[PDB]
Amino acid sequence: MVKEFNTQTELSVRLEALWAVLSKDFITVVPKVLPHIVKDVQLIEGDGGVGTILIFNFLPEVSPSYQREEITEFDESSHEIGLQVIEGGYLSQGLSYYKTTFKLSEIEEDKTLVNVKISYDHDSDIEEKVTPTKTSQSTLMYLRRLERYLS
Ligand SMILES: C/C(=C\CNc1ncnc2[nH]cnc12)CO
Ligand SMILES: C/C(=C\CNc1ncnc2[nH]cnc12)CO
Repeated sequence: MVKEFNTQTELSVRLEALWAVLSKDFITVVPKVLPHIVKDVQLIEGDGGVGTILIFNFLPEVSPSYQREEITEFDESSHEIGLQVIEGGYLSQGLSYYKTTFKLSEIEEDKTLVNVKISYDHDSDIEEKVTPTKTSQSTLMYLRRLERYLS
Protein backbone atom coordinates (compact mmCIF):
# COMPACT_ATOMS: atom_id res chain seq x y z
CA MET A 1 0.00 0.00 0.00
CA VAL A 2 1.26 3.51 -0.77
CA LYS A 3 3.41 5.18 1.93
CA GLU A 4 4.36 8.77 2.25
CA PHE A 5 7.52 10.75 2.99
CA ASN A 6 7.34 14.50 3.59
CA THR A 7 10.07 17.08 3.78
CA GLN A 8 10.61 20.74 2.98
CA THR A 9 13.21 23.38 2.21
CA GLU A 10 13.23 27.20 2.26
CA LEU A 11 14.83 28.75 -0.86
CA SER A 12 16.15 32.32 -1.21
CA VAL A 13 14.17 33.05 -4.42
CA ARG A 14 10.89 34.83 -5.29
CA LEU A 15 7.87 32.50 -5.44
CA GLU A 16 6.97 33.42 -9.02
CA ALA A 17 10.51 32.79 -10.33
CA LEU A 18 10.67 29.41 -8.63
CA TRP A 19 7.17 28.51 -9.77
CA ALA A 20 8.01 29.29 -13.47
CA VAL A 21 11.08 27.10 -13.56
CA LEU A 22 9.63 24.32 -11.47
CA SER A 23 6.32 24.09 -13.24
CA LYS A 24 6.77 25.37 -16.77
CA ASP A 25 10.31 26.21 -17.83
CA PHE A 26 12.21 23.05 -16.67
CA ILE A 27 12.90 21.39 -20.06
CA THR A 28 16.22 23.14 -20.77
CA VAL A 29 17.06 23.70 -17.09
CA VAL A 30 16.99 20.12 -15.73
CA PRO A 31 20.01 18.95 -17.86
CA LYS A 32 21.95 22.16 -17.06
CA VAL A 33 21.47 21.79 -13.27
CA LEU A 34 21.78 17.99 -13.14
CA PRO A 35 24.47 17.43 -15.82
CA HIS A 36 25.79 14.37 -13.89
CA ILE A 37 22.46 12.52 -14.40
CA VAL A 38 20.21 14.08 -16.99
CA LYS A 39 21.23 14.31 -20.67
CA ASP A 40 17.93 15.74 -21.94
CA VAL A 41 14.17 16.10 -21.30
CA GLN A 42 11.63 15.48 -24.06
CA LEU A 43 8.05 16.64 -23.74
CA ILE A 44 6.17 13.92 -25.55
CA GLU A 45 2.49 14.45 -25.00
CA GLY A 46 0.49 17.42 -23.71
CA ASP A 47 1.19 21.11 -23.46
CA GLY A 48 2.45 21.43 -19.91
CA GLY A 49 -0.65 20.66 -17.91
CA VAL A 50 -2.11 17.58 -16.38
CA GLY A 51 -1.40 14.49 -18.44
CA THR A 52 1.85 15.92 -19.86
CA ILE A 53 4.33 13.12 -20.32
CA LEU A 54 8.11 13.67 -20.07
CA ILE A 55 10.99 11.42 -20.91
CA PHE A 56 14.24 12.11 -19.02
CA ASN A 57 17.09 10.61 -20.94
CA PHE A 58 19.99 9.86 -18.59
CA LEU A 59 23.74 9.75 -19.29
CA PRO A 60 25.01 6.68 -21.24
CA GLU A 61 26.49 5.19 -18.01
CA VAL A 62 23.09 5.16 -16.24
CA SER A 63 20.81 2.08 -16.07
CA PRO A 64 17.88 2.41 -16.53
CA SER A 65 18.81 4.93 -19.24
CA TYR A 66 15.60 6.88 -18.90
CA GLN A 67 12.52 7.61 -16.84
CA ARG A 68 8.97 8.49 -18.09
CA GLU A 69 7.06 10.85 -15.79
CA GLU A 70 3.55 12.30 -16.05
CA ILE A 71 2.26 15.59 -14.59
CA THR A 72 -0.64 14.24 -12.46
CA GLU A 73 -1.59 17.49 -10.74
CA PHE A 74 -1.13 21.11 -11.51
CA ASP A 75 -2.71 23.92 -9.60
CA GLU A 76 -1.71 27.36 -10.52
CA SER A 77 -3.39 29.21 -7.60
CA SER A 78 -1.91 27.04 -4.85
CA HIS A 79 1.41 26.51 -6.73
CA GLU A 80 1.23 22.72 -6.56
CA ILE A 81 2.56 20.32 -9.16
CA GLY A 82 2.72 16.54 -8.91
CA LEU A 83 4.78 14.18 -11.08
CA GLN A 84 4.37 10.38 -11.18
CA VAL A 85 7.10 8.02 -12.49
CA ILE A 86 5.21 5.84 -14.94
CA GLU A 87 8.11 3.86 -16.58
CA GLY A 88 11.79 3.32 -15.94
CA GLY A 89 13.78 5.21 -13.30
CA TYR A 90 12.91 4.03 -9.75
CA LEU A 91 10.23 1.67 -11.07
CA SER A 92 13.08 -0.39 -12.60
CA GLN A 93 14.84 -0.44 -9.27
CA GLY A 94 12.29 -2.09 -6.99
CA LEU A 95 9.56 0.52 -6.62
CA SER A 96 6.02 -0.27 -7.75
CA TYR A 97 4.82 3.32 -7.30
CA TYR A 98 6.53 6.71 -7.06
CA LYS A 99 5.08 10.22 -7.12
CA THR A 100 6.55 13.60 -6.00
CA THR A 101 4.31 16.57 -5.22
CA PHE A 102 5.83 20.07 -4.79
CA LYS A 103 3.85 22.91 -3.13
CA LEU A 104 5.27 26.44 -2.90
CA SER A 105 4.30 29.13 -0.45
CA GLU A 106 5.63 32.62 0.12
CA ILE A 107 7.55 33.06 3.43
CA GLU A 108 8.77 36.55 2.55
CA GLU A 109 9.37 38.32 -0.73
CA ASP A 110 12.67 36.51 -1.33
CA LYS A 111 11.99 33.40 0.71
CA THR A 112 9.90 30.58 -0.69
CA LEU A 113 8.92 27.36 1.18
CA VAL A 114 8.80 24.20 -0.86
CA ASN A 115 6.90 21.34 0.75
CA VAL A 116 7.73 17.96 -0.88
CA LYS A 117 5.47 14.95 -0.57
CA ILE A 118 6.76 11.65 -1.90
CA SER A 119 4.33 8.70 -2.22
CA TYR A 120 5.79 5.28 -2.97
CA ASP A 121 5.49 1.56 -2.62
CA HIS A 122 7.44 -1.59 -3.41
CA ASP A 123 6.27 -5.24 -3.51
CA SER A 124 9.38 -6.61 -1.70
CA ASP A 125 12.33 -5.53 0.45
CA ILE A 126 14.21 -2.68 -1.30
CA GLU A 127 17.77 -1.38 -1.69
CA GLU A 128 18.86 1.85 0.08
CA LYS A 129 19.17 3.63 -3.26
CA VAL A 130 15.42 3.56 -3.65
CA THR A 131 14.49 4.38 -0.01
CA PRO A 132 12.70 7.74 0.15
CA THR A 133 15.26 9.00 2.67
CA LYS A 134 17.66 8.65 -0.23
CA THR A 135 15.36 9.68 -3.13
CA SER A 136 14.24 12.79 -1.25
CA GLN A 137 17.90 13.89 -0.92
CA SER A 138 18.21 13.90 -4.78
CA THR A 139 14.99 15.92 -5.02
CA LEU A 140 16.14 18.45 -2.42
CA MET A 141 19.45 18.78 -4.26
CA TYR A 142 17.61 19.59 -7.48
CA LEU A 143 15.52 22.24 -5.66
CA ARG A 144 18.57 23.89 -4.21
CA ARG A 145 20.20 23.84 -7.69
CA LEU A 146 17.20 25.69 -9.08
CA GLU A 147 17.71 28.31 -6.39
CA ARG A 148 21.35 28.61 -7.53
CA TYR A 149 20.33 28.69 -11.23
CA LEU A 150 17.92 31.56 -10.44
CA SER A 151 20.54 33.49 -8.43
C1 LIG B 1 10.21 18.50 -14.00
C2 LIG B 1 10.16 18.59 -12.48
C3 LIG B 1 10.66 17.61 -11.72
C4 LIG B 1 11.22 16.42 -12.38
N1 LIG B 1 11.22 15.14 -11.67
C5 LIG B 1 11.88 14.96 -10.48
N2 LIG B 1 12.51 15.99 -9.85
C6 LIG B 1 13.17 15.82 -8.67
N3 LIG B 1 13.20 14.61 -8.08
C7 LIG B 1 12.57 13.57 -8.67
N4 LIG B 1 12.51 12.30 -8.23
C8 LIG B 1 11.78 11.62 -9.16
N5 LIG B 1 11.40 12.46 -10.16
C9 LIG B 1 11.90 13.69 -9.87
C10 LIG B 1 9.64 19.83 -11.82
O1 LIG B 1 10.62 20.86 -12.13
C1 LIG C 1 16.64 5.92 -11.34
C2 LIG C 1 17.48 7.07 -11.81
C3 LIG C 1 17.25 8.35 -11.44
C4 LIG C 1 16.14 8.81 -10.52
N1 LIG C 1 15.53 9.98 -11.12
C5 LIG C 1 16.02 11.22 -10.82
N2 LIG C 1 17.09 11.34 -9.97
C6 LIG C 1 17.61 12.54 -9.65
N3 LIG C 1 17.11 13.69 -10.16
C7 LIG C 1 16.04 13.61 -11.03
N4 LIG C 1 15.39 14.62 -11.68
C8 LIG C 1 14.41 14.04 -12.43
N5 LIG C 1 14.48 12.70 -12.26
C9 LIG C 1 15.48 12.40 -11.39
C10 LIG C 1 18.62 6.77 -12.76
O1 LIG C 1 19.74 6.26 -12.03
